[PDB]
Amino acid sequence: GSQAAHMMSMDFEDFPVESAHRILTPRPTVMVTTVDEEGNINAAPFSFTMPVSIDPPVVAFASAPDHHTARNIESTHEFVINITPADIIERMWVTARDIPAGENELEAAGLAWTSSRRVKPPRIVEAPGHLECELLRMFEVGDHNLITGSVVSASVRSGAVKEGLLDVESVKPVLHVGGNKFVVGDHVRHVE
Amino acid sequence: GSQAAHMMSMDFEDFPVESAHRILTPRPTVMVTTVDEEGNINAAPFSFTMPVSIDPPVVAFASAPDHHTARNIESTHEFVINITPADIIERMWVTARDIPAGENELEAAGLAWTSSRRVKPPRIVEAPGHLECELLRMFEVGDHNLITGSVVSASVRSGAVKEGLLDVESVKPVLHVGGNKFVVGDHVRHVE
Ligand SMILES: Cc1cc2nc3c(=O)[nH]c(=O)nc-3n(C[C@H](O)[C@H](O)[C@H](O)COP(=O)(O)O)c2cc1C
Ligand SMILES: Cc1cc2nc3c(=O)[nH]c(=O)nc-3n(C[C@H](O)[C@H](O)[C@H](O)COP(=O)(O)O)c2cc1C
Ligand code: NI
Ligand code: NI
Ligand code: NI
Ligand code: NI
Repeated sequence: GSQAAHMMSMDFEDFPVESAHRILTPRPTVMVTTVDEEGNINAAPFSFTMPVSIDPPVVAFASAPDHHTARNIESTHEFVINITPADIIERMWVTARDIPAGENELEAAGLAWTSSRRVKPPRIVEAPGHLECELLRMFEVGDHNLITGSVVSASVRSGAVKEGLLDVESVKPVLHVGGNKFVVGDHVRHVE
Repeated sequence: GSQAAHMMSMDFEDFPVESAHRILTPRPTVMVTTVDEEGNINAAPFSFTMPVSIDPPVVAFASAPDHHTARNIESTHEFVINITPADIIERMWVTARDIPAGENELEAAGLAWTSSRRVKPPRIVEAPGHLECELLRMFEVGDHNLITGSVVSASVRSGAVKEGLLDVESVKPVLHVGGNKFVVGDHVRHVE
């Protein structure tokens, strides 16, 4: 092997495969909003998320199949991904509490919501960026449901975009490390 | 609507749906290694990635179908996800150059690799965390291929784990904002 490879031959440790998600971090933490058939708003944070296709715009996120978010999407086929700025990190955290079905956790979080342009579920006012999505497919994978969706509409808060990109320095997106540990992503470093 | 919703009724702007991935940021940037049938090592960075299932461990990442990474997985059905620490950000960036097929971009990047425990493709020495994966499914989605994989093995560098989580403070994982802009995720903030 290469000399570098040779001297590190002992620097590695086996790590539990069921803790794999803890190595693939930090991850963007988003609040996903949905509605049930009665129109009740539901909101919850998710950190297993990622874009999939640029054009057509298709995004994805993984949810436990039992979550209100999972079940609402299965029945109303829509959801809005809301970016989480650090200024409301404690509030998004509250939206994770196990609030009764049909109840809007945005209320208990002291967050506000406004209508979306193309879908039923709302956009969170405090969120600087929103991705209005239409269900594509809900593939079941292990203990989660891989949910992909077509982005039919996108909106941003004034000043949240810098040169076409999310103005992280301003927005300071919340990233999940694991448990109650997070990373505020306001550290811009260009490669050039 | 709520008073908060009312005063923000004009604070939002429509945003191109084909720029949706730019709102869902910053994202973990990983170098995925694979091999072709001849055993040639290939390495490339990806920022559309996310865990999917915790147990069984299933991870995912999106790649252009034409990439060497996509084609290698299709033929050898394996790949290793390698976390990118900020100390080699310029080097991982080089692995993105359009190096000829069959050529190992790790070499041109001045990076080293060592054998994996369960799969053919290698683990990058400079990477503090590795996820050895076996292809699960390569669902085509728009202009990308959603690739999921079973994590058959995981390994970390000594000191890269703090209380079961990726020691971001030490590792300083590289997060992609878009283009050549990144975020070093070494800003731990607990919610409590
Ligand atoms: C930062 C953070 C990230 C989370 N990410 C996920 C995730 O990716 N997938 C998931 O299934 N649950 C995730 N959760 C847990 C859910 O938010 C939680 O189970 C919530 O009660 C679900 O609400 P619902 O039943 O109204 O959908 C996360 C929680 C927090 C605090
Ligand atoms: C920070 C960063 C993130 C990237 N993320 C992705 C991604 O998620 N999906 C993708 O298809 N290409 C992505 N790319 C581009 C590929 O790395 C690039 O096309 C590379 O040449 C692919 O190599 P391959 O053909 O050897 O697989 C990214 C590049 C950089 C610098
Ligand atoms: Ni709920
Ligand atoms: Ni429908
Ligand atoms: Ni290549
Ligand atoms: Ni095979």
